[PDB]
Amino acid sequence: HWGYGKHNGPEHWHKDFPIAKGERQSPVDIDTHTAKYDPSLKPLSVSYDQATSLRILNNGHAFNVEFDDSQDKAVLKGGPLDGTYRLIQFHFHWGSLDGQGSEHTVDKKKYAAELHLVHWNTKYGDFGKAVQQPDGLAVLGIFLKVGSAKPGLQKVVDVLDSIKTKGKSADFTNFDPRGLLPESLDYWTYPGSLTTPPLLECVTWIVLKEPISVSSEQVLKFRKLNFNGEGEPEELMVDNWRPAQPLKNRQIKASFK
Ligand SMILES: CC(=O)Nc1nnc(S(N)(=O)=O)s1
Ligand SMILES: [Zn+2]
Repeated sequence: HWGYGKHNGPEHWHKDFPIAKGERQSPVDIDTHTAKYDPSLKPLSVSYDQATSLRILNNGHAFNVEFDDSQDKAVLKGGPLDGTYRLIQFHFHWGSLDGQGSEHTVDKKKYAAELHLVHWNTKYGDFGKAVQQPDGLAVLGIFLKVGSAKPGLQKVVDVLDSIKTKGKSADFTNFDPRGLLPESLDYWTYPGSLTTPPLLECVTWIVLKEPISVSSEQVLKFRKLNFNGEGEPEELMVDNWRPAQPLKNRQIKASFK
């Protein structure tokens, strides 16, 4: 019964998922002055030309856009990664106000939302096996700030009305995720976890330095979604973000000076 409420929120998760108090939990605050520039880090290789989106679903916590990951169609390579990682889904995290919504923070600064592009290491055969490994997933995090509209995001925004409640899904084909990327691919990277239960510590996080801009109207439509299922009391899907966790024995590395 976990969620983002006062009676089932992040502060409570540890009761069902003890790893919540683990050594490599996410998200975290990225202190730009203590981050270490690593010249050995290679540029990111994002190959989304052949991406095949299939649907969009409201899972009661966020909305996910799912892709066909039965072959190497949309993959992430390079950067701090060893091997090929396939894109399986993307989702966002957002707030009830423009001043909050992101999971990671930069020098304590919070963004309006955060986009997560989830990929799994193909050496493990399937997603379920990948999450059990320390190098099983790679999540690309992109911050969203409110300003000018993002044309490439409008297609997602327009279909939200069709998946307002938990459990609803809609066909969502031919969506090109390349339209959601910023101009630069400079990033920070650190070993972490999933930010929602089971909170497994199987993620190599890659957080882009350059945020993308979205309009107030676009983010407002995110806030119209529901955590609840149809026929149940309406609870607006807002503030579905986990606060920063202690860095502990970890070092954040930057690909840029
Ligand atoms: C099936 C799946 O993708 N689960 C995830 N759980 N948490 C994720 S996150 N918030 O770290 O990107 S992805
Ligand atoms: Zn996420």
